[PDB]
Amino acid sequence: GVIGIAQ
Amino acid sequence: GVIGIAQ
Amino acid sequence: GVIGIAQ
Amino acid sequence: GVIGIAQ
Amino acid sequence: GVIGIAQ
Amino acid sequence: GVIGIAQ
Amino acid sequence: GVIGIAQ
Amino acid sequence: GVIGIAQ
Amino acid sequence: GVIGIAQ
Amino acid sequence: GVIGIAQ
Repeated sequence: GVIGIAQ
Repeated sequence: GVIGIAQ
Repeated sequence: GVIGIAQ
Repeated sequence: GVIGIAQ
Repeated sequence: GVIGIAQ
Repeated sequence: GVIGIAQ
Repeated sequence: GVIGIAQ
Repeated sequence: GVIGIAQ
Repeated sequence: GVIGIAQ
Repeated sequence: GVIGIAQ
């Protein structure tokens, strides 16, 4: 799977 | 699956 | 599945 | 899988 | 797998 | 605010 | 804020 | 803020 | 802030 | 801040 987080 | 979070 | 969250 | 985090 | 973190 | 998701 | 996801 | 993800 | 991920 | 990842 894929987890991506932009802050 | 895919989880993506933009802040 | 897909979860996407834009803030 | 893939985890990517941008701050 | 792949973990990448940009600060 | 608060967002919570249970699958 | 708070985001929490359980799979 | 807080982001937490359980798989 | 806090980011925590359990797989 | 704090980033923690358990695999």
